[PDB]
Amino acid sequence: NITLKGNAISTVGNLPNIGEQLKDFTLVNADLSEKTLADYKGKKVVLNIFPSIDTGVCAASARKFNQEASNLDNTVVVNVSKDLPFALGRFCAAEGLNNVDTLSDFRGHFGDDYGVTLADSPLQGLLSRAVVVADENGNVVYTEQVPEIAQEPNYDAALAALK
Amino acid sequence: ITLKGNAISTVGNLPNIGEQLKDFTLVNADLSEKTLADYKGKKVVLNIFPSIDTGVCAASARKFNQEASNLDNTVVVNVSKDLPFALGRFCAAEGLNNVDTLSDFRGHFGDDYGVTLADSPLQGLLSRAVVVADENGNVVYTEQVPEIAQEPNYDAALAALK
Amino acid sequence: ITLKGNAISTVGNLPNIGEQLKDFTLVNADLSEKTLADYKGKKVVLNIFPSIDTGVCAASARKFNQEASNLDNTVVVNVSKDLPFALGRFCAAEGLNNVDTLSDFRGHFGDDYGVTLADSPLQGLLSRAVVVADENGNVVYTEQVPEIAQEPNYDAALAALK
Amino acid sequence: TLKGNAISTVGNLPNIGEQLKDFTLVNADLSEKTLADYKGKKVVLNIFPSIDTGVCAASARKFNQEASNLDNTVVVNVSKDLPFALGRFCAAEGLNNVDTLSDFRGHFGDDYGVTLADSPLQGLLSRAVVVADENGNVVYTEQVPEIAQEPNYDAALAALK
Repeated sequence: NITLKGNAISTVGNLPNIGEQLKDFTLVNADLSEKTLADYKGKKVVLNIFPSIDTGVCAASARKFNQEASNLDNTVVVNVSKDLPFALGRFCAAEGLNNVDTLSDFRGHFGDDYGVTLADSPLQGLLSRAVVVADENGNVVYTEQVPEIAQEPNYDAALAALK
Repeated sequence: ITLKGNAISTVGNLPNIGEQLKDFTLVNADLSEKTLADYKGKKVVLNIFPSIDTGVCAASARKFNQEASNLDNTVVVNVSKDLPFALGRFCAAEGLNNVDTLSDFRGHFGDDYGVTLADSPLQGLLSRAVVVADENGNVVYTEQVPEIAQEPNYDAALAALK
Repeated sequence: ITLKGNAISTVGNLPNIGEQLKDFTLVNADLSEKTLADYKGKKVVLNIFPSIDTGVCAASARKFNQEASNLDNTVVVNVSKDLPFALGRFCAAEGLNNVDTLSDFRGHFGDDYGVTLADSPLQGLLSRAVVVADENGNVVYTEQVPEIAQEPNYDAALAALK
Repeated sequence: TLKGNAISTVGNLPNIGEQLKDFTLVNADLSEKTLADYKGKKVVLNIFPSIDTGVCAASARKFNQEASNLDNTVVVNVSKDLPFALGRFCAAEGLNNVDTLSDFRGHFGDDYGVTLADSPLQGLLSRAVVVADENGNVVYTEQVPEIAQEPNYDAALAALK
């Protein structure tokens, strides 16, 4: 059950469960190049799923997690949104950080295949706020569907699953 | 049509002269929605972009919006696949009245108007095109910009409003 | 001063009110050079940017550049580390006279004015700062924007020009 | 030469047989890339006065398509352009295995002896191509005689082969 500012929102589909294998995808980078699930083969992955990364309001917690998670051995943080590739560079949480990709699902099926596209509310069609963590093999270890789209994810619990 | 010299193709065709404008629902930057009904009885210019978040001073586009807005009962509407969160970076509508910049990120404007790109690295974005309609709503003039990078023939479009 | 909230520091210190402006050599968009001599006897506004190539409409700067140039014997000079090849993308000075956009990519204006950033991912770029001087060349008013993202106090800076 | 008149560079380009010197360049997202990021990969150093020209040449587009397709090969564009303008390199349109980096605060241009010493382009990198093998030894270099002219992309490509 997702909500927006208290009011009820729903997502098309369902988020992956712990133990399920990560679903394939094709996302677009800021230079219009494509990234695929194969690009992360054998590496521990954090899917950082946003309604938008073009809001301009970063956060000490949001930045601190992306820095810490990248520091982890053989780990990558992957930001997904419906934002066009022309705005992916505006994600401040990846400023100066390595091992952090910011990718666009503007023409993909990530939101569909992962059950995160929002179904109603003025944010309909955007992704919901969610975090999916997978291991080196690719099976989901931890998930969170943030109950309130405005609130930040439990970055500490997400980090702990990686640890 | 071509993109940076190589040939690109669009899903569909632009509307024909004499045909009525197809309905749509586009989203404003403040997450408000606009519909074809919002422009009933007004001459409409549809300015269709691959992106309005390119970062290039739209000097020619700003000159058109200033002249077109000065015209009686005329509206300029910018349509692109950019999220409503990026519409504010379109400067050509800065300080100009009767000019909307709207998002088709969750609509079917691009398909309904036959402008969505079918191949090339810009696949899924709208192609560069211009549609001018009369007050009744019948399409008067169209332009499918041959080179997606190139700017529209804003002078010919302005003439249709006249 | 802060950069996106975190603390950043600049190599040096801004000039004080009453001091003479230090000389410089900046490059225009067409690869020509401009010097402090180019503004002798004219009231000068130094608008110092980390970048003018960010893609933002800079509504406030356009209102300042329009008003300041309307003033008699006054020039606005935008300085940044952007190469001369990108200066054309600063839209707020488009079509305005007596407003220059210059590059310090091979000078030490940033050093001589104490605005170059020493750390942070923006290290090597200029900080957000404003220096206003009179016709004789002595600084009358300055502003070091505490947060690089925020817009300068264009109203207080303009007052010094008057 | 530049527009017929003679131009000079601060330093000298690396010689064939020499190892690639380290560097620290900036990506468009303000991230840093180093020579270590390309260890064991075939490297083409594509050195520009500016990539903010807005009109990518036919020969240049063909090279990036062919070179990037090559197995264990990377094309690296280095220029003095600020990272905010690196995105204006059109020749890398949609392509993988092509990086565009900035030397606006590094010493790539100095350490590689390509920074221009005079002419209106003073301070910018010269037009040059440096190709090295997987171990890092320079196999091919070119100092483009006219900064406006395009490099001999075929001779560079042959060194990769």
